[PDB]
Amino acid sequence: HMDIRTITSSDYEMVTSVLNEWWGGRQLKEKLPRLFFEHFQDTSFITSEHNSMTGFLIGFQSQSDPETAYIHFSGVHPDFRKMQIGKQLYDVFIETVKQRGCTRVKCVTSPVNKVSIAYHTKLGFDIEKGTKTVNGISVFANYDGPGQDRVLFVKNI
Amino acid sequence: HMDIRTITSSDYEMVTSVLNEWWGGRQLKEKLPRLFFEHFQDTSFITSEHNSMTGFLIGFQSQSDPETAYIHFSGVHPDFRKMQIGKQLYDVFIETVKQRGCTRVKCVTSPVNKVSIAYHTKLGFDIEKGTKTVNGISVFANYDGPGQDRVLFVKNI
Repeated sequence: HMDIRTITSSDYEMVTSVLNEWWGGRQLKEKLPRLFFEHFQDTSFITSEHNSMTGFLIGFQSQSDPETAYIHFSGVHPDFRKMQIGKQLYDVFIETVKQRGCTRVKCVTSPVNKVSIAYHTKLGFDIEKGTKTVNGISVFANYDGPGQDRVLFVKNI
Repeated sequence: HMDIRTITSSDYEMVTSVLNEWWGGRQLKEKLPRLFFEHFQDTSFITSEHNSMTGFLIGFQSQSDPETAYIHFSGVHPDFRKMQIGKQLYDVFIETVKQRGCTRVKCVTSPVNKVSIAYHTKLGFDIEKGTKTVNGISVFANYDGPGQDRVLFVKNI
């Protein structure tokens, strides 16, 4: 079977462990502070099949721009199709934030992350117009610091 | 002169670069991604004198526990006393989150960060009871990951 539920503080260990197991054994720079598991639980989820986690999503509603929801981090188990599980997580997140007054969802990725650019485009996200172009995609120069250009996604919901 | 204002997305470069100077130590693990400057602006502040930043505070209202406000990061110019600039940043933050319905404020630090433990204690924060003790302070073991013990502060407002 399958189920999706909101996260709890006790899920920290389980989720952070896969950051070392789902990305081909390559250490990710970005980490996930405990604060997300404690303060943005109602808009963060874990999907599973027969009590075994298949994916997760961490997100929240913008506070200074309430009509906007933000997806910070998500991942899908290697043995599962990225689109199916990922789509389920994004769909439940979207329905949840719509009930909070959000009319659009945002997130970001690196200009060289074609996997993410493809994934978000397939899900219907547009890209915000930045200041430079990288491989034909509009980008926000040094968005996350020097040499850290970012592609900003946005989807009306 | 002097002023206190809410942060804007464009303050990202200034704050992150100055912060590095204030520390004056070896490379620190990135803890301030751009998302904080874009989505929690009404509860994040910058203090300055003669157009030069003297301090900043990044915080937000908990979403899954609305009566709780959380301070993620704050810093004060080394040439300035913490209980002067810092107290001001914390007081403006508290006044702001009380208007959002918050009745308590939380934050965290490492049990070996005596500067932070002293500062928060002086401001009136209590420490939450964790699972172990480090240097006589109650701590939450591996709160931010393996080996990342944390002291959890809390104060009613």
